[PDB]
Amino acid sequence: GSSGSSGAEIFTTLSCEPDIPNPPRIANRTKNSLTLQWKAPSDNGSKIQNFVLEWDEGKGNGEFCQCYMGSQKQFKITKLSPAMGCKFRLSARNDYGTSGFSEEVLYYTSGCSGPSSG
Repeated sequence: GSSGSSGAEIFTTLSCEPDIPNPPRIANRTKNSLTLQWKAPSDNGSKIQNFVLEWDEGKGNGEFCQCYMGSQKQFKITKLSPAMGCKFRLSARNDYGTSGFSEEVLYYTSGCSGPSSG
């Protein structure tokens, strides 16, 4: 932790791309499936049209491709394999355009598991 507080004197509105939304978390992952859930950022300027999710199809090369694009904030990617590291990224796009993409997140489908440190 570290001291952190903001507070700028009122100012005129801003008409530009929205702020980068937080990265999607895991709510349920299987050997052949992966469930991800994310929230909505701060709508500033214009209501966000839809969300644009991307992933490297769990290949491990570094090529992100449109996986899901819509309003919903939850998508379960089925037809996967166990022990397959796959990355993802969330981004909001409004009348203006798609805002910066969240921080690349790396996940690994269910699989091997051991005891808890104790």
